Amino acid sequence: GYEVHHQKLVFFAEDVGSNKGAIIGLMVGGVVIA
Amino acid sequence: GYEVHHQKLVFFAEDVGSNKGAIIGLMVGGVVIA
Amino acid sequence: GYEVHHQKLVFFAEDVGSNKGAIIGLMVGGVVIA
Amino acid sequence: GYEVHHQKLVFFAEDVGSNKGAIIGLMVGGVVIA
Amino acid sequence: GYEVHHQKLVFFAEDVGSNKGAIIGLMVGGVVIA
Amino acid sequence: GYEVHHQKLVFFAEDVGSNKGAIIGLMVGGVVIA
Repeated sequence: GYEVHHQKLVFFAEDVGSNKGAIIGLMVGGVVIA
Repeated sequence: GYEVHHQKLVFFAEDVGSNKGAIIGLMVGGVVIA
Repeated sequence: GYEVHHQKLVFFAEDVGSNKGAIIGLMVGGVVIA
Repeated sequence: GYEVHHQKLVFFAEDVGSNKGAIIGLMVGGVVIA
Repeated sequence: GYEVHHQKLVFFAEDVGSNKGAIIGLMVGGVVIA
Repeated sequence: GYEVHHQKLVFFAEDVGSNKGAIIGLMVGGVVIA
């Protein structure tokens, strides 16, 4: 038959330090003022 | 038949330190002032 | 039959430091003022 | 300064009649057997 | 300055009749068996 | 200054009738068995 396994989807895979703006993974519509 | 298993979806996979702005994973519509 | 496994999709694979603007992974529509 | 107004986000903008399956607007994770 | 207005994002703009499967607007992760 | 207005993003702009499979607008990760 079929077999689908172990897919993987990462947006940010390491550290996110000292952010002072906007960090978005997925954004559908909308405004970002940074 | 079929078999679907062990998919994985990560947005932030490591530390998030000293944030002073906006950190969003998924955002549908809406405004972000940073 | 078929077998699909171990695909991988990364957007940012390393550190994101001292951001002061806009960092987006996937953006469908919408405005970004940076 | 800045001014952001009158954005609009619609998922289904017209009639939804005689549904016999699954109609979802936004789905994060989860299984749908239809 | 800046002015952002009257954006618009539609997923389904007309009728959805006699559905017998799966109709999804936005789907992040997850399985759909139709 | 700047002015951004009246953008528009449509996924399905007309009727969707008698569906028996999977109709998705935006899909990030995940399996679809149809």
